[PDB]
Amino acid sequence: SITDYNYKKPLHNDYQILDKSKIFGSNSGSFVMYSMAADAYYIYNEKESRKRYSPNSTYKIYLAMFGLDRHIINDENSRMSWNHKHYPFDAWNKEQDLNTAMQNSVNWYFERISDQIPKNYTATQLKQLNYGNKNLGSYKSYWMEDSLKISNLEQVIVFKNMMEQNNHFSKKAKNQLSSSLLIKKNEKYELYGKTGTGIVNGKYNNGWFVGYVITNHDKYYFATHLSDGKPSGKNAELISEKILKEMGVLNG
Ligand SMILES: OCc1cn(Cc2ccc(C(F)(F)F)cc2C(F)(F)F)c(=S)[nH]1
Repeated sequence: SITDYNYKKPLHNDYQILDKSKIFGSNSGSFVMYSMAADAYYIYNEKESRKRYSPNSTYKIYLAMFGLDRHIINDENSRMSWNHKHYPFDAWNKEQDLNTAMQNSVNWYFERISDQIPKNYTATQLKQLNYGNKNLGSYKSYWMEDSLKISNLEQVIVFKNMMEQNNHFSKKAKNQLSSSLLIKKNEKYELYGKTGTGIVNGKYNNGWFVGYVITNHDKYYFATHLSDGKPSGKNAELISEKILKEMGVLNG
């Protein structure tokens, strides 16, 4: 488990190193993007980009996909009733479907899905997907500052391969996942994605924003990871949006 903290595997792809240190400011981390048309990677801070961290709520993407694949939820019914437990956000204190649960990052919805997934299925999936260290640990909220870790570079590779390769996941599941992840749509683009935020002893420790953008001309998968400064998911999102705008990926 010595180089289970690091993704070592070489890129046999065209890649361009970027300098986005200005946009990151006093935050430390990395940015990775992949263009379907160029079949190429663009990386800021390749060293940080290969260090593995807890995915936090970004892993809800995969819990959603597994739920759909095992028919725990589906396109007829993805609704789950509140357990009449008071959370500090009223968006959580009610019935959810996949869309509301993903949009509002409702932990209990995804936990209930995880509870119905046999560990052996999860281990098969993480292996086939090449998901980070594939370490399920205790198999209790293992994605939330626990045993499972994944690098920024791997977040892009694994998500792009899951969505874009012909694998055992159905088109219909990918479409429903996609719908739950949609954040912004205008005449120029559709922006999909999911934040994650780790907190350790009341401080932000681990910030993510993982997603993809469809334009008229291309499709880009991307992820920002923050390891220091104000490393929150919201900050990772803002930084992501700045970088994509600058690169011409977002207009309007
Ligand atoms: O890993 C934890 C984590 C979850 N999120 C998203 C999150 C968390 C809480 C709420 C809400 F409770 F306020 F609703 C909404 C969302 C979001 F809408 F952004 F998805 C981030 S950022 N980090």
